[PDB]
Amino acid sequence: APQQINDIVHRTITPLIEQQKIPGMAVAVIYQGKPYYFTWGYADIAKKQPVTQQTLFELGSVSKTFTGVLGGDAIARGEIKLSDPTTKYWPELTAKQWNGITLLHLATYTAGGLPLQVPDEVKSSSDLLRFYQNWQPAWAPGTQRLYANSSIGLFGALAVKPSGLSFEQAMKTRVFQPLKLNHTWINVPSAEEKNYAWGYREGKAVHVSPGALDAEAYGVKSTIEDMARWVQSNLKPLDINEKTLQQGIQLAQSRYWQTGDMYQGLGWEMLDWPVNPDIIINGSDNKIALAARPVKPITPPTPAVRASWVHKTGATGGFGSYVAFIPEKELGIVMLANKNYPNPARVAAAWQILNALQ
Ligand SMILES: *C(=O)N1C[C@H](NOS(=O)(=O)O)CC[C@H]1C(N)=O
Repeated sequence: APQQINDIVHRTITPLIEQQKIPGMAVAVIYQGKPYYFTWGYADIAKKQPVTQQTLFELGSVSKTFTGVLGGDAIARGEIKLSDPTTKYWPELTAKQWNGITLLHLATYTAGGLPLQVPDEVKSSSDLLRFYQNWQPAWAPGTQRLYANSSIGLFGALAVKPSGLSFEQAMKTRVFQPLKLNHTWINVPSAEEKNYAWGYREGKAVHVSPGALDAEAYGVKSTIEDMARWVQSNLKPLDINEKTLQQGIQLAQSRYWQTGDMYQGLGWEMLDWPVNPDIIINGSDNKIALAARPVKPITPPTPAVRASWVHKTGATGGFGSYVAFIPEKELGIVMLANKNYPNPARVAAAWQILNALQ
């Protein structure tokens, strides 16, 4: 790595790890299109297993970027349209509040108040039907953004229905395999458990529990190498040979709604670059990021803007992840940690690194 990259990374990440008491961490900087890797600490504290470039971290809600791109690929294949009604893909969803709720609304958290989580009690498709049939919206569709695993989770499950594939099989065949993400998993194979870091919550080793729509909203595990490749693919989709996947990557960075200075993509969120760092840092705090916010539609959606800060946070009980990139600058960062530490500290560190390298 160029000394300027080593310098800024060690100057930024070393005190972050000390301040947040992070047990293990992996970072990739993508600089002029090439990846540079850094690792610290332990994937398993008690067993003294170091983090390596093959360590699997739980991505939590960063998984939604894969879901958004898979949905964009289905659009590009002609299999779905974002204007399609939800009920086109789930005709059993008959309750009257679903009239007018489209795939766009599900994908972008604008259906009208779908809740942050699918309830833990919901486990089968019959439970899931009852949940969505009994849900009562707080707002008309397309008026308020309320970040929700139950919203984009349902989008992902329905987006793959025309293909005839399960969500997991669609993701493997249409996204992971073409991009050579050979160590990215919705379900970690038995033979890969030795590479799966433990997460740490209040000092206790933990892994994410199964839940309905987990794969779609928060369930992917990946290595720092595969995540660097994922950033490269989203930075420069023109190098992707599979045309519908290239197009799906582009569509996930289209701007569908604006609230404040942020724009909602498919999974990804975007702001115009240069950003105000306080806006992205403070906006990442759960107090703002999980709050309902009024949206303005963008009709037609703005095609992906190269001079954007494109990013996504994610957490599980034991992990904290962050990805951010600037297509115009060919510049990106992935930060994976096996402790869920506050979002603003992730965003502040990422901006400090990328701003120094721009
Ligand atoms: C994703 O990691 N999740 C859903 C939601 N994401 O917001 S975050 O990206 O600002 O963390 C809350 C955290 C997490 C979850 N517990 O489901």
